[PDB]
Amino acid sequence: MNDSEFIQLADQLYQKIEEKIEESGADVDYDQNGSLLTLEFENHTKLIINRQQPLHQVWLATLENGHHYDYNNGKWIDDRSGDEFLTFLSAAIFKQSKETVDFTE
Repeated sequence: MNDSEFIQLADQLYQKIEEKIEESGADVDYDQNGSLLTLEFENHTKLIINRQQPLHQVWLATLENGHHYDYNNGKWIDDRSGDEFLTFLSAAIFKQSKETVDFTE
């Protein structure tokens, strides 16, 4: 994977996250600022998503931890736990805010 390709895949991810939020109807605000995609819930908690181009990784900050993902199996996979990004993101949105956004189906 080169930088251009990483950008294509990360763009697809960011737009998928945005579209799935709009589609779910959920009360999740999103804003992109440079490489950062911030999700805010009405309880004023947040999730912070970042792209790290030289590493070809996408990162996610929950309330507790940072998570780093590589593109494998046509998905983004946590480099320490193996958890898949979109599955994990849905769980985090529910675990921090109790609303449901399915990013996968």
